[PDB]
Amino acid sequence: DNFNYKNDTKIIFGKDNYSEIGKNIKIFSKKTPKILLHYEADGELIKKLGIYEKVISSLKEFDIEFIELGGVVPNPRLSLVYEGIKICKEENITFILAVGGASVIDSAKAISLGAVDNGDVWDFFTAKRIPQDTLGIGVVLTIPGAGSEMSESSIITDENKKQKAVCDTEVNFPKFAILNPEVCYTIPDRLMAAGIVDILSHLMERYFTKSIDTALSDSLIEATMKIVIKYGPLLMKDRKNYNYCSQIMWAATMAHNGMIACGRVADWASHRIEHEISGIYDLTHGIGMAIIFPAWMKYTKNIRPQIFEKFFKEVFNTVNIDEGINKLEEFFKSLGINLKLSDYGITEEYFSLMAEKALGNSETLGRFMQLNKQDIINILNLAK
Amino acid sequence: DNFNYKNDTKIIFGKDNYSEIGKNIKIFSKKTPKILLHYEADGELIKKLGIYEKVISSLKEFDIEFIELGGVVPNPRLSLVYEGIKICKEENITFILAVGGASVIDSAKAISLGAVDNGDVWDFFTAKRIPQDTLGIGVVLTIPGAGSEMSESSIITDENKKQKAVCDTEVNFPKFAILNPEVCYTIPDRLMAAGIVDILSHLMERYFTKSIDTALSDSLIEATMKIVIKYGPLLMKDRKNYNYCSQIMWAATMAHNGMIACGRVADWASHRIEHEISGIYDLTHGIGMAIIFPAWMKYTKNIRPQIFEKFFKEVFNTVNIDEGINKLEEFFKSLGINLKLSDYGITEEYFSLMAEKALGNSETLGRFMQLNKQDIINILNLAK
Ligand SMILES: Nc1ncnc2c1ncn2[C@@H]1O[C@H](COP(=O)(O)OP(=O)(O)O)[C@@H](O)[C@H]1O
Ligand SMILES: Nc1ncnc2c1ncn2[C@@H]1O[C@H](COP(=O)(O)OP(=O)(O)O)[C@@H](O)[C@H]1O
Ligand SMILES: [Co+2]
Ligand SMILES: [Co+2]
Repeated sequence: DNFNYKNDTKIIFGKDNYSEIGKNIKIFSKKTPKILLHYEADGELIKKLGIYEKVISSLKEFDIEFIELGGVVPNPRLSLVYEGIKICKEENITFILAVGGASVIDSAKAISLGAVDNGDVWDFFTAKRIPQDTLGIGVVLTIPGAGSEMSESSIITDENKKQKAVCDTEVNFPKFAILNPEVCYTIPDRLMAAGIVDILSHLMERYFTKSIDTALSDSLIEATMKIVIKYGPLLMKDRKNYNYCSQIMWAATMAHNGMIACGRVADWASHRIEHEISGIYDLTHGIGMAIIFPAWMKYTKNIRPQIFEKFFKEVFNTVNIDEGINKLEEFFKSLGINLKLSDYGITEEYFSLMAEKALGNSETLGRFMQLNKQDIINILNLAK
Repeated sequence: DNFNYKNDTKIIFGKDNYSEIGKNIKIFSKKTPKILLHYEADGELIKKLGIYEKVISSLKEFDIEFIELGGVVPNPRLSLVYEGIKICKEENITFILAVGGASVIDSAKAISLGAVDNGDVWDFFTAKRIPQDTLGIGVVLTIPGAGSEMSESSIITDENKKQKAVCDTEVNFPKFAILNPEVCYTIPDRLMAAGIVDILSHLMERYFTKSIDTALSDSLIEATMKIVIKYGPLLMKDRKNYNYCSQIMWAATMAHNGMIACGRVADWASHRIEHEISGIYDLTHGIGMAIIFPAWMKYTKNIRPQIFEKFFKEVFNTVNIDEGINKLEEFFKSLGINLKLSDYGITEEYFSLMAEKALGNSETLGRFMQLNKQDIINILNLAK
């Protein structure tokens, strides 16, 4: 149980602080700054919300020249990275400002890698070369999910060969990330509820571990989980409450922090199972993790029952696993989320297909408990 | 309640990992590495403990040339910094390895500033110039206190003018810090108990705040505090227990982390009062904070009684402040620590003197509650 931790992304947390876009662009750009403004599609969202205005007002206030590059698709495309790299070498951009979510942050990270490289940037995703430098980006985050605003990962899909790939390296760390909980206000209900489930799930996947001697870490993960459980329902019924949004958005940031997960072994069983439901049905990730995770917990309740006793004691105030599992189901339901796959017209038709696709070329799946094709179908039956 | 957070010190946490001294020296040194080895006095301690051996074995295994510079005094002296700066410019040192505690880390940080500067490094402590670069240091921490192994501060005392000063800047951040809980084993009992109090106190000084809307942050600070309260007594009676030492040493690291204190206003009333007791008597910091903090809490129990209710509920399982205060006194006593100043032959003789020296040129002192000369004497009377 040894671990390393590094994370140098500067966090700018709060509201009415839109000057720090430019103030921080100057702190991390070479000499005279000339930035590239990255956003999804044609700024429809960020301009609708007023993020576009407040951004330009910050660059102007700081005399920061800038070009705009738009047109990100949810799974961002290497053809657009190739474009941004061209403009950054052509127009001498010294810094990229990602305004959006992980789809445009990942483009920002990919463009920032090849703007400084003299070769193909796909060599950095297909494991040919290990990038040693990046131009540098700052993020203006619009939705508190995934955590790409402080990760070292970038996920680009090359459509011409259809192979999606990633690149994990310490140079991908955004130089700063602007974190205003107000951006939560405009998010649609079902999207925000699923985002709450994503935070809790990210915490649970590291919490439920066969690792030992992790008491401080247990507490910190419990404390964050507990906050998501108290404030998640409140934010859902009072969507413009800055307090409620500060807790949830700060919980999500912490959820992506390996100071509180101290090299404890995460289990991705639920993620993988959910992935396959989402590959065949049009179902949002967070909603699928509210349906799958309680089923997975039921199936794995015998592995380490004490760590299940602990979870429901510290988080739901009950040493009864069954009562605690139903409380967690009730919590999901209080977010608007129906708890069964039948509810979403999903039938047992492809349970078998999804189980084999989950497993791929392996016999079992998971770390907390090793799950084979039938195990995975039993879990999908618990969730029907 | 907006805040910023940056911290890029790489944490290497664990044991039987002494290769990472050299492995990490190579990761952060320019081209060919030639390091300076910094330690207190003549390596008596670190060599006695076997840290010296295991270090040299790592530099050799990695072909790392190195000179040794010793002779740190607990309050490190600018005359020695001046020496180390000379050797770093003379002998072309590309990196400093601080092996010790905050006394030698602060020398390491000061030497690392002027090895790269073309002027006097005291200009960086006396607020004349703001350093913009540092050579770079890695720490091998021997005692989990103060947190200098991940701070941006360096505290040097110039003895020829007797003025002590500090320099706070993002370049002071160690490039890495080696954190092995085993180094806790050899620490004397009273020194380790006081170090446990220092962690709890660092957490309490930020916890007890007039700031509002800090629920997630409250939980994280509570979780850490609670761990210090559970494991601190156990580590005291089982000094070679790696688990117990991992929790406490990881609690101390987290205690110095502003991810869990989200720009909440800290109060230094207890620190300042304790400082003056320690200025007149030969009394260790941690012991003085076990005597002062319960007195300060008694005196300030009426400011924000709900945040006192909360503290003792989440940390001691009681909504009674009095019962909770006595529990905290009992906790200190379970660390070997006597709870009164009379016990240490300290009398009311200089309560008046210490109160004026605490206050300096100000009328009151503290943020949670503004404390004037008589307030401070009342608190010293509670602690007699
Ligand atoms: N502040 C916001 N308000 C409303 N909708 C948003 C906001 N931020 C993102 N979205 C929406 O969420 C959808 C998908 O989220 P995305 O931006 O890809 O972030 P992530 O990849 O982190 O989930 C987008 O179609 C976008 O319309
Ligand atoms: N691992 C250790 N084992 C025993 N004693 C230690 C250890 N590390 C430091 N000390 C002792 O603690 C005393 C003061 O601590 P110091 O090294 O100045 O660290 P800090 O300044 O962080 O408290 C020193 O005299 C030293 O003898
Ligand atoms: Co997940
Ligand atoms: Co203190």
